[PDB]
Amino acid sequence: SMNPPPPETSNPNKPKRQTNQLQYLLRVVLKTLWKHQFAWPFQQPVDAVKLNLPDYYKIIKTPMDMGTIKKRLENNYYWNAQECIQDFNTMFTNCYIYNKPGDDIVLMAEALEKLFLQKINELPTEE
Ligand SMILES: Cc1sc2c(c1C)C(c1ccc(Cl)cc1)=N[C@@H](CC(=O)Nc1nncs1)c1nnc(C)n1-2
Repeated sequence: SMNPPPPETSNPNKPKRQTNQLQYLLRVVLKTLWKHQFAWPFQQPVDAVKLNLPDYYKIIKTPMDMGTIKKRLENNYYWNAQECIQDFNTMFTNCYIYNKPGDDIVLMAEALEKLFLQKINELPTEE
């Protein structure tokens, strides 16, 4: 069994910038989700080998996790807030695609997603 390489977190070929919105995504959004009691499954890529999930990376072809997002934000990898919001949405959606309704991990994702929605609702206007 083998895991894929993780999503990239650095690429000199990719345009990037700092924006006040991206700063909020790190300081408010990421930080709020990261400290949550239910964050831990999402703090790093799914280890399909150790979890014995050999079909995971057949079903989930665009993996994403908050460890990757955190590094992307700390590295200023993004051009805009939408790119980062899309990564969060991919992460939640992947969990719902792979798992069953009412599974613990789905309840965890829902708790994080509720906070994510609350925080992104107050994403500042771009400066
Ligand atoms: C470190 C990680 S990452 C992760 C998980 C763990 C431990 C777990 C998980 C399970 C319960 C709780 Cl309380 C918390 C987490 N769920 C897997 C799916 C899975 O294991 N399905 C199975 N089907 N029967 C046998 S195991 C999963 N799906 N997305 C993510 C992200 N995970």
